[PDB]
Amino acid sequence: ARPCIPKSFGYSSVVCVCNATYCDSFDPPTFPALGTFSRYESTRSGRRMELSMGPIQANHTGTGLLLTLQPEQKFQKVKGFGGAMTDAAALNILALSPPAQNLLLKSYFSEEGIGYNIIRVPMASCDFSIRTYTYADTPDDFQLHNFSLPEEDTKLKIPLIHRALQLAQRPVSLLASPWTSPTWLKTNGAVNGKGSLKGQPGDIYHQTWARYFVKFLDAYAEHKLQFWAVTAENEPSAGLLSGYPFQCLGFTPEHQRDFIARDLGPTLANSTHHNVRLLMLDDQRLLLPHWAKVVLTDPEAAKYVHGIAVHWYLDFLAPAKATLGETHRLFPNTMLFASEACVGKFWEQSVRLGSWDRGMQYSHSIITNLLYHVVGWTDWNLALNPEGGPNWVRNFVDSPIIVDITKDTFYKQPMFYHLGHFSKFIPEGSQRVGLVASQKNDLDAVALMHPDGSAVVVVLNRSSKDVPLTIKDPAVGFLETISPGYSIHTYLWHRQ
Amino acid sequence: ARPCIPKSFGYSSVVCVCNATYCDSFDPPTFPALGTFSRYESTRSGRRMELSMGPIQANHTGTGLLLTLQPEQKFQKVKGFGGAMTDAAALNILALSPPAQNLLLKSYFSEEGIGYNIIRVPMASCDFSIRTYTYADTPDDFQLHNFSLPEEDTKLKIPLIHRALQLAQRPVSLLASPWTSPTWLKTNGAVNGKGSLKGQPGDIYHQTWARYFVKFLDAYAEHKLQFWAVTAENEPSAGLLSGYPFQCLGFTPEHQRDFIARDLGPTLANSTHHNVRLLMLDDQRLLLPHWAKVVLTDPEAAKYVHGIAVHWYLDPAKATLGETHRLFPNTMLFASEACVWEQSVRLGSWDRGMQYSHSIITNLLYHVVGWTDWNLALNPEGGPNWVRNFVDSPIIVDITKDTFYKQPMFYHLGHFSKFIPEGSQRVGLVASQKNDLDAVALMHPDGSAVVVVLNRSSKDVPLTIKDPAVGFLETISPGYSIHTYLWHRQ
Ligand SMILES: *[C@@H]1O[C@H](CO)[C@@H](O[C@@H]2O[C@H](CO)[C@@H](O)[C@H](O)[C@H]2NC(C)=O)[C@H](O)[C@H]1NC(C)=O
Ligand SMILES: *[C@@H]1O[C@H](CO)[C@@H](O[C@@H]2O[C@H](CO)[C@@H](O)[C@H](O)[C@H]2NC(C)=O)[C@H](O)[C@H]1NC(C)=O
Ligand SMILES: *[C@@H]1O[C@H](CO)[C@@H](O)[C@H](O)[C@H]1NC(C)=O
Repeated sequence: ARPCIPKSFGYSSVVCVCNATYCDSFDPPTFPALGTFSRYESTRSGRRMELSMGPIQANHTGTGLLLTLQPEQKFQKVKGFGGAMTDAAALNILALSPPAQNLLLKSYFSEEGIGYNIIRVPMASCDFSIRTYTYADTPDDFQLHNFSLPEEDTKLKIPLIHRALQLAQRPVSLLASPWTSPTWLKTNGAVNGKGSLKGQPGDIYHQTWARYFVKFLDAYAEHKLQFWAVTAENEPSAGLLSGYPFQCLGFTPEHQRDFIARDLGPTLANSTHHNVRLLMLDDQRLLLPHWAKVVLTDPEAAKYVHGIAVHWYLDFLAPAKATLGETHRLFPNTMLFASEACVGKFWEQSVRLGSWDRGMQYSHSIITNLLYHVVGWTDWNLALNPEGGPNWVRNFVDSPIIVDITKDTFYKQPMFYHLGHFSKFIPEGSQRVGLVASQKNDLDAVALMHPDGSAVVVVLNRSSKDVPLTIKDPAVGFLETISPGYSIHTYLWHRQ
Repeated sequence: ARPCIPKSFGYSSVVCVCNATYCDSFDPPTFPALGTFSRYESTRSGRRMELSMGPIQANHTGTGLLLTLQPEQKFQKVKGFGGAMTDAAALNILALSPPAQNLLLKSYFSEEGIGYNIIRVPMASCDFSIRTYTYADTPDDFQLHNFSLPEEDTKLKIPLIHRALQLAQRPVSLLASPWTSPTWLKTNGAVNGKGSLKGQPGDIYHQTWARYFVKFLDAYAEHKLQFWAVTAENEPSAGLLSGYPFQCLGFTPEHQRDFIARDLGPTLANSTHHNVRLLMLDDQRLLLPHWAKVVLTDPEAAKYVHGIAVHWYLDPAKATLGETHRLFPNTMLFASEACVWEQSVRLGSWDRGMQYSHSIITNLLYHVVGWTDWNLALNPEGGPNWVRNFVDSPIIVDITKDTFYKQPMFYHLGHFSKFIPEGSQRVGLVASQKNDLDAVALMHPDGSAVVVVLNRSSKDVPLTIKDPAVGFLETISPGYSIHTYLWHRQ
């Protein structure tokens, strides 16, 4: 294990500096006897996933907030955590020298880093691309004889995905999402703007677009990569907006329903890739529950939909209970998955190196999602440059890893450690369980049980004040602790 | 009546061009004869509040969309419509030659224009200012002995407000809102950024800030202007945000509750300005209903609060506005600020016009009694604005050409403001089938009917409106149109 080398860039906290020969890392996981807990702590003052152990005791000395584990109250099982292998992320990673590349990929994907087990893969170009291609730009090729993967896939994304999977001990799930079709399949003949598929569900355009998903899965399978899931379209609502500035494809909820029922579901079902799951929406949660009602009340569509993918950036427009909570209530057997998280307030830089606030927004998001049935998370770009790019629209935003190619250096932002407090300690198949607060409080907290029955609890303090805290496990006893101002803690313990 | 002079700037629709000697206007208002209806139409294709009249028919057959009036299903009474006399708006208006100024003010405030009866007045500087003053910038002036109105009030805002009221036949209501206090009343000692009043409600900082409201009202009254209402603060949630880029003053809901209960309510009530109403929140409706519950469940605060002011951000009404009305049905909701990748000003944008009328209809369907635009006029950059926070406005002034452009937004607003007088009551309007149209119905004080219909689709929609007192209005909603229908009921 090597500790964080901190650097300040004038924001509220530090980044951790990594280069070709040095990156902060953990020892292999090692858990103590019954009656002992492990605690990982990150603070604005600069602690970075620092490990301590202490006792779980029969006597309760705390007189403040008590959080009681309720392991018999069982909620959703976790699919996992990860991020997006965009053209931009791949270009940034591959501009580092190979030993620095390896330390960046280990940070995300190794047991000595934060244990990502999901990668989101754009199907061809998006805003985080240096140009505007699809896999079939040759027109009137309805059988897609001329479908092919460019350099962005075969040189940048695919090789990095292989390397991520080699580093990971956990099985990694790949999730694919398209931004645009070939422009010759669109009403507007453009990669962006207001435009849908030509014609109507079932026709040659819709069948060709469904066939494009299979050709994509075929091409990645030729490179020994298989997908867990695909989404029906990235942000289908974007392609209904006049002037939408980057790659999109517009679907009303009704057009998505009929595309899935008539074309995408049947085409995937008749392929060698019939085991690949299909997620719907892949868009802002303010569109719920309406979008879920329109698609999932049609059995011919609902039979092909595994889950509902949500994006975070317009979360402040619509509360979790009215969107995620009501959707679960109406469709309790259709999982919710967060497929795109994003941060970067119109008066701030795209990238703020060492922003504690942006880190707290990530952990607060993850806890709210877990409290409203969400089973997984994919962050957006795995890495960007210090401008938040490259992006062909200049739609610059923040990322948990910032690469400075000119110094063969990468910086791990507070966002990286806020994500890791979840991703490292919540493996696939973990189940959220009850955690009861004894009184009103300012903390964000969530409890889960590992597949082996061991406990994990995350506690976020977004306040400036230290909060004395007891955690009770009815089977073990009392963990007496403190949640410092501007801190995040992950607690782990055996229950027998 | 003079028709629109259209000009394209290459976007979806046209502006109407006005100058020192020409501006589009209406003939004095008339009412359609009993048994007939009036229709005013604006289209993307270029029609601007064009008047036609049709017969009300005794019978109707067919499968087509029917909207039925429910005159006995009564909802909110309307306070009115208008916009904001910012420093930026007044500076732009007064840079035109005097005759062009008069045609601009007539466009908004005349019965021959669109009949505005609201003006929102910033208390000192905001982002739509060219500098960052307050009325009391002398440090630690707790007695406000150096309170004074600068030239932005005495030379720009106040003279234009007097001229607006002179042109309006309808009584105009003035609404006042502060962005920042003096910096010496603030924890951060700056006009912008994260910062709230120093100390605690009841103390000398909070009493001084409340007496600043009375000094403002006193100074405007010395200029023979009286206010209908003040808000407790513009966007109090903004001053809770680090780096907030322009004038702000942070309040949590609890701080707003306690400032109103301890300081602003009693101070206003003990003044010669006790008839002035107080609106709370003056912020994004996503803060409802929580903010309303915090303030209005305290009787010590509730007894001072007439209304809840909401801001729109145009670019879920039931859960915010609807739930608030349900909890607090005797506390009016009022939309006090609305504005619209793309460039700040898009001359001739039909899309931005449709955002305005869609907003007003959604608001009217959820208990809102009034709708206040932001800047009455900006320049073609969307300024001036000291932080470059440029936005669009229904009227764009081209000082170099002594010209102003009436945007589609102006006509989308006018389809409501011109035809919905103060005291109009929203009534029920039921669709016979699901449809892409936005519609709302109201009754004028005098009993007559008004219906606005907006079509945000490309498809013409045949439709009938049924009023059981008179019969059937057979009409069409063309794609990318807005219509206002008027008829007498007896
Ligand atoms: C990569 O980062 C590491 C750690 O910051 C740097 O290693 C340090 O090098 C200095 C001076 O060159 C030594 O005296 C320190 O003891 C080193 N720390 C450790 C733990 O080794 C290394 O210099 C960096 N590489 C480059 C090219 O700057
Ligand atoms: C103010 O605008 C009006 C209306 O466009 C201009 O008056 C028109 O001028 C044109 C071109 O000279 C004539 O052909 C029209 O017949 C005029 N219409 C009317 C009703 O007069 C006027 O020239 C503009 N003033 C300035 C200073 O540009
Ligand atoms: C404050 O008021 C005093 C007394 O009326 C006056 O002499 C002085 O000029 C004022 N200060 C400012 C900055 O206007």
